[PDB]
Amino acid sequence: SNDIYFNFQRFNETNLILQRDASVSSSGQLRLTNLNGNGEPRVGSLGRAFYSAPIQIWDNTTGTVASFATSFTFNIQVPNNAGPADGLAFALVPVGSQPKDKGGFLGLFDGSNSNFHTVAVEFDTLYNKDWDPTERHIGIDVNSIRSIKTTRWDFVNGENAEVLITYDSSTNLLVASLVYPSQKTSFIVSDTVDLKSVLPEWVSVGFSATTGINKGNVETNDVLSWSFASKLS
Amino acid sequence: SNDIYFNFQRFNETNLILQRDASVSSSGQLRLTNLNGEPRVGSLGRAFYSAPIQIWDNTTGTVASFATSFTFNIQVPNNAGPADGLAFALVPVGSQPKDKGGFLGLFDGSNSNFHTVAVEFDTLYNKDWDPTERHIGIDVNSIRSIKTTRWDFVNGENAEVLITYDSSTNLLVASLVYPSQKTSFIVSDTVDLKSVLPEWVSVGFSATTGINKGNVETNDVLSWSFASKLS
Amino acid sequence: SNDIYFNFQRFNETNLILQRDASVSSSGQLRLTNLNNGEPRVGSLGRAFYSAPIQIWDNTTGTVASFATSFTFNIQVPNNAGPADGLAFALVPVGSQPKDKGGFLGLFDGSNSNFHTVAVEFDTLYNKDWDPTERHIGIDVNSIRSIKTTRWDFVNGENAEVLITYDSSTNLLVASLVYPSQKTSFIVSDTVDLKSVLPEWVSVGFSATTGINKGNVETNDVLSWSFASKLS
Amino acid sequence: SNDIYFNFQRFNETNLILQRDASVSSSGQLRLTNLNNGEPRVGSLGRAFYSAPIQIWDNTTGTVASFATSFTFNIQVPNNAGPADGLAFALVPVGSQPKDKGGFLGLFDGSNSNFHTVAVEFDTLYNKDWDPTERHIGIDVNSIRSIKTTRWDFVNGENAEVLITYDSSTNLLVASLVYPSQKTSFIVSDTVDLKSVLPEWVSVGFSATTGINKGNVETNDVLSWSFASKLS
Ligand SMILES: *[C@@H]1O[C@H](CO)[C@@H](O)[C@H](O)[C@H]1NC(C)=O
Ligand SMILES: *[C@@H]1O[C@H](CO)[C@@H](O)[C@H](O)[C@H]1NC(C)=O
Ligand SMILES: *[C@@H]1O[C@H](CO)[C@@H](O)[C@H](O)[C@H]1NC(C)=O
Ligand SMILES: *[C@@H]1O[C@H](CO)[C@@H](O)[C@H](O)[C@H]1NC(C)=O
Ligand SMILES: [Ca+2]
Ligand SMILES: [Ca+2]
Ligand SMILES: [Ca+2]
Ligand SMILES: [Ca+2]
Ligand SMILES: [Mn+2]
Ligand SMILES: [Mn+2]
Ligand SMILES: [Mn+2]
Ligand SMILES: [Mn+2]
Repeated sequence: SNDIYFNFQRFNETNLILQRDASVSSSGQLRLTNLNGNGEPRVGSLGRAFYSAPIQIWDNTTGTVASFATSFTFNIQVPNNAGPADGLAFALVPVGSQPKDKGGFLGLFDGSNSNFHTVAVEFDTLYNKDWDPTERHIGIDVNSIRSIKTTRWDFVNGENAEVLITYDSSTNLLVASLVYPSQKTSFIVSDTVDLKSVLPEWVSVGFSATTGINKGNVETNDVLSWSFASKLS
Repeated sequence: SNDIYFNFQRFNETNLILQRDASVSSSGQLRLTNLNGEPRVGSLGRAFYSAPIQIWDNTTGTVASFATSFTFNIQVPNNAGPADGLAFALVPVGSQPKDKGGFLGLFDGSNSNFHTVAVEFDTLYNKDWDPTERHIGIDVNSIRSIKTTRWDFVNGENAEVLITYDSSTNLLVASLVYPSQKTSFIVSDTVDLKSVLPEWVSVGFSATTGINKGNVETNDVLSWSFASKLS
Repeated sequence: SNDIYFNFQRFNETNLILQRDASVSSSGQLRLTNLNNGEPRVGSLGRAFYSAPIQIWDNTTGTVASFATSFTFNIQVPNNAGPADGLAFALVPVGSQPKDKGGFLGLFDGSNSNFHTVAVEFDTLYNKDWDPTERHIGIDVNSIRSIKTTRWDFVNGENAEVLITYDSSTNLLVASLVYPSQKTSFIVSDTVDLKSVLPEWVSVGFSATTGINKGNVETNDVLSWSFASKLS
Repeated sequence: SNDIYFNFQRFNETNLILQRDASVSSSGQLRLTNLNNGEPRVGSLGRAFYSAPIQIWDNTTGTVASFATSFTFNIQVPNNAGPADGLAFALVPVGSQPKDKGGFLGLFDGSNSNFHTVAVEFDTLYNKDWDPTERHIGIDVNSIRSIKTTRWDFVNGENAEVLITYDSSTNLLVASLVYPSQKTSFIVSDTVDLKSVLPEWVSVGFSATTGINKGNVETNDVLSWSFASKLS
């Protein structure tokens, strides 16, 4: 065991790494993207946030991988006469990792061919002809903005979504679920991912989000609480 | 806080209440229903953890949040069909078994308030109340699930269940996944535990096999873990 | 892992096994011993255990569980009276029934039956025959004659905070007590081999007695308890 | 709740802040002080902290966190040499840099700056000016002059198992230590008001030093550590 666990019911920037537009509000909410002052989601916003202590996801000397689980509550709000864009994602990234492309890339990817050593679970609110399925989806991305697998997600605007993602070392099973307590709806997706193959032994852990790059496609991307836990060996 | 938590990676009958055909194998598997190596017909078995759990408090008016997880394995013999199902249930303390088959051992079809809440894994259609397909369903005092979801039963594969109840939102959420098939199903609805359940309940499983020859399955739990936090 | 954990910040009799005078008050306090007019009854004996048996060790795997528990008790002696006889946390055989009163804390006999009992006592009365001269915290293994002890400065009516822990690897049993009000603290530690004395499964809880003679009585109350055991 | 918990059964420098001679060995042991031969270097000073700041209290809600930590350390003195200077677990301000060597354990100055530091020391050397006569475990609050202490029978080369806990309600700080090999144990407890001395956020870890004179040196190694804090 080489355990870690934390749980923030209110955020503070002192134990967080914030990149670009990410910020913690006076009410302790992690706000991944900008407001344009009219209280409106800024266009072309990109923000990432990670927990400040690196986590060891696997060990090359023992050949072991960690199991983990995380849960968070997010709220995405689209202003009137506008559409959702571009999405939000929880990600496991390399330690000094810097932001990538805006919009459809969720700040996590490039469309170039660099190995990003990134794994993420996205909550995609906008269709990208080139790789996205037709409907808003939850998706497991492994080194590409082209989800290795997905599930239809019925985006409800302004309602709090409760996510629960888990990875089991033995079965290599990654499983993401989401539920709208207000609507009583729920969605789940699961596929096997081999963390050792794509991820470095140590990674920073957190969120990434972007708003559409064109006028009428913007949404707020806020996380209200988060809890992570990882057990290695 | 008035917490409880346990986790059995292997069962033993000393801290379990077994009813009817329930039993723990030499390998530590909770086997809810009977068998010469073939699932017995008309089998009924229930098993609960021996210490009652306080689900809610009338004096403080509070309800507990909880979560449980278990791995079960249902196996249908060749040239036979699945029947009747398996359910995780919260039941009154001295609760005794009810009807066989389609009632999963939990209900009657009479009008007694059973003060029972359960999440069923139904493997057989019962014209009178079941949906057409095999489903995961949330039952609140009735074998007629208050809500359900299509479940693609895979025979002999281990299913990993995760049920959770959140006191604040009253949200009950059941999910299942076949690590082998990489499939997953989820259901969620609001249940008010205070309304139907007594403050203290025994916690566990119930299962039955079909009452007619060709409808039988084994109903085995391989591991279980429960957790409840009151106040 | 074959874990268990619980934590009662207020007792209720539904998940407890009460023996003799043990009882839970309307305020949810486990009261191990009686009253007669609101004064600790003489010759009282009360035991209380958590209702689900705990597996302390496994003969097939040869493993032993590590555990920890913590509770807050309060012993109060009435005016012009002396403390007696004591309170103890014990690991006992599953259907175990009470033993002798007074100095035996309800856990022992003075006969030579193997009681398969292990307990940590909080002794408030000197028993010439086996007790040390001063009030002590003691580790008892199958005998009311503690295998080891430490001076305990009993403060009357103040809440004591106990913390007992057993580590499988080192076989180290360690008991400590602190009076948050007085800022005092006491600790004892010795190695005990649970496999040698205890059965694989045991009931877990408390036992307490009041002196058998008029002016030796105290109340024996537990206010909160928390147990945790991890096997393998 | 704004919880945190971690547990390292083997150290790696990637989630640690190391200062001066602190280093993680190939075997994953946090070695707070240097060597040379393989002898403890004289005048060594090393500090190590967990990389994410912990919030110890909140000015807006006025709440303080309860916490607990446990670690196993091993201090070894070379033949024909004496222990010096000590080891300490400390809660320090976030960017905090090292202080004086030897007797100051790297945590203090002897000047009159508020160090906003709270530490539990395992002092192996008497310092006429402020130390008690015997080797002690002590609670330091802003000064190398422990606010309270307890005799500690240092056993050379044996693994010591420490357990420190802080309870927000009672403000009680309680440190204990046991040598599973010797079966000895020691405990100290006093009330400390974290809000009064500590900033809301602090880095958490260890500090240690070796004697500044030839014959006074020891190794200062931590073999495992686990911290836990619950705020509100
Ligand atoms: C986080 O805590 C620091 C403590 O100095 C405070 O200045 C800051 O305002 C807090 N941040 C938020 C978003 O409340
Ligand atoms: C239950 O534990 C007892 C301990 O004595 C053991 O004899 C028995 O074999 C165990 N039962 C099972 C089904 O493993
Ligand atoms: C225990 O809970 C039951 C719930 O029905 C209640 O009637 C009883 O008063 C409780 N006992 C105590 C001692 O509080
Ligand atoms: C810490 O992990 C890194 C991962 O790159 C490895 O190089 C290093 O050897 C590890 N340190 C120890 C002391 O094992
Ligand atoms: Ca998209
Ligand atoms: Ca049915
Ligand atoms: Ca005595
Ligand atoms: Ca000194
Ligand atoms: Mn997508
Ligand atoms: Mn049904
Ligand atoms: Mn004694
Ligand atoms: Mn000192």
